[PDB]
Amino acid sequence: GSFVEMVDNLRGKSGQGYYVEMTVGSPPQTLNILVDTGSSNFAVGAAPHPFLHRYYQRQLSSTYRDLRKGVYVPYTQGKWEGELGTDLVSIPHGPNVTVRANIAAITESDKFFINGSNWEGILGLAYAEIARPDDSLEPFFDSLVKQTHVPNLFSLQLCGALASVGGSMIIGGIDHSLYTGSLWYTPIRREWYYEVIIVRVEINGQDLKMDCKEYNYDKSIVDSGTTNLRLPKKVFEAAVKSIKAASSTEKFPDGFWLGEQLVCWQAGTTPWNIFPVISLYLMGEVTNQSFRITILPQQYLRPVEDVATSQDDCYKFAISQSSTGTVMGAVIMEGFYVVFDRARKRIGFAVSACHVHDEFRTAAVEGPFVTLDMEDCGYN
Ligand SMILES: C[C@@]1(c2cc(CNC3(C(F)(F)F)CC3)c(F)cc2F)CCSC(N)=N1
Repeated sequence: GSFVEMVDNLRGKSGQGYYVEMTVGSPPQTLNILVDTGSSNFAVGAAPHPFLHRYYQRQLSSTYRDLRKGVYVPYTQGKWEGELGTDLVSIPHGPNVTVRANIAAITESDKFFINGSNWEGILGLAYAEIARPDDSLEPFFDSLVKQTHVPNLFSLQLCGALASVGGSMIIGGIDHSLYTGSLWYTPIRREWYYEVIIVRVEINGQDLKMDCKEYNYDKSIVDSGTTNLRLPKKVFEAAVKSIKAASSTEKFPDGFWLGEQLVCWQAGTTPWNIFPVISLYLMGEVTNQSFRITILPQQYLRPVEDVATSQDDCYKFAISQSSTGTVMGAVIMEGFYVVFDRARKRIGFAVSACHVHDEFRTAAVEGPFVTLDMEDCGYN
């Protein structure tokens, strides 16, 4: 209901992610840690990489235990390698508890840390099934719940605005001051990523009319560690086609839609109203029942601040194609208060009390709707 100590416990800079302060070891070493619902390892810089403000110094911790096992973790765009151990962990602006958790001490990386960012590790909040090297490495939140009385759920309010960003991570509950209206829940299809099922997509109220299975090819997930709304290729093609149409009073280079060039307007003259809203219908809690979440151009047209060769307002098209399914990143989550109700295997959405909107349109969460054959939307 109300967890005042945890409100506003997230920080970041635009495009560089949201982080929470944590301590690791005895005595406690403070580190800023990126909050990532799209992975399941707790991995921290443990060596003086030049990009890092600080790093985990295992030699200073009396409660450090070595698992004597390494882990090599490649991504599409980078990689880290580290040494597994366990140690005492806490969240200063979180529950008043200390737990023994797995920690991967990162000892080598490439294109992982960000030059100029203020975080030096990652907190993977997803499930053991996708932990590296395998699912016997218990994720942080699983340890937290097993070792304490913290309820098995957490919620994220990501507020957006290099400008500073902020938000809240409520550990073990929900703060009803962070949202308006009602929460609506969609089932977690499988506990690996936070996988959900999209059953309908509308641009400005007009249905895309695809076989809904396409929306979830090969999965759809909710991911605080991804900035864009990523869409499967076939779906991205139809969504762009329809967004181009709704916004055809102005024209834009093909490269802009492909995220290959920015687009700029005179400071203060961005044509929000020429861009359509985007609605995702999600599978609901009941047979044949769905609800819809709606986002604005304010969410999927993102300011790019660090353009030294321009003085105008420049923006990046932040919807993009994927070959790993739909990814509801920050473009989606910044419109909503999102509740990761692990105990009940469901994800709640409500309109965020802090989301960015204008005088004509606001983000919305609405239901119930009648949607048939929603089980056919899932990819097997
Ligand atoms: C672990 C990973 C990851 C995320 C970020 C966070 N990416 C950001 C974001 F959080 F803002 F999205 C900084 C740009 C990294 F920095 C490094 C990673 F390996 C892999 C890529 S997608 C994901 N959910 N998690």
